[PDB]
Amino acid sequence: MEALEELMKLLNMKDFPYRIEGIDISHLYTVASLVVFEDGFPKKGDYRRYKIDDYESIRTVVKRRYSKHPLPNLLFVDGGIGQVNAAIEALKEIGKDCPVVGLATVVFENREIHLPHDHPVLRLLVQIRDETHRFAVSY
Repeated sequence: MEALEELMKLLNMKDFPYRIEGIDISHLYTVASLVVFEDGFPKKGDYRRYKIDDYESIRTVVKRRYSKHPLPNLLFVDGGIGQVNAAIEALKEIGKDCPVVGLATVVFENREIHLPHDHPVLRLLVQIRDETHRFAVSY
């Protein structure tokens, strides 16, 4: 089986995670770095950095971006529950619905899901996090 299908099932997603966006907030101005995976592959032409209090930063970027662009099927936030929940609140505040996941163990729906190290979904989420971080650290 494919990791994307397994991710869909783990998170009980309504939609297949065809487009995943990943966001990291870093401090050196605050910069939000955003990566894009399409069908599991990075799409570097679609990467973004926003120049702009990590919760306020996430809120601003989420609202700036999704007032101009379609939601992904899944948003990954390189952070734990506080950042994940900041993104969820920001989306709700503008009347938009998209699942948000992070890593604390997966952070999802105000809960944590511990996965075995080699679980394919954990491995995929780590890959997304690592690409998010690679892009951020490069600025």
